[PDB]
Amino acid sequence: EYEIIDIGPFTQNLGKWAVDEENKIGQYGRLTFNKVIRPCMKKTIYENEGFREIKGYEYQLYVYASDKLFRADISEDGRKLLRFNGAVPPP
Repeated sequence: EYEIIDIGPFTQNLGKWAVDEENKIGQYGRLTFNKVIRPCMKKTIYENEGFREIKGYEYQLYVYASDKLFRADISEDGRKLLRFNGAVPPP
């Protein structure tokens, strides 16, 4: 269940991390961070086993980088950039 959050400093810093992670690959070239826009979605990732309930969180962000928009799926327990693809601006 992806719930919607507000685009504060934490959301802006999550998009900065994703842009810097895609920059590590060099696939999209040198991307410069601009802004994470709305909507930003958050979902709780529960553990599959063990004595801890919450494993981490997954974020779906719309980020501008190099004056272009990209969709970024991020997991933070541990930090993973699962998806980064050009995106059309949402309604």
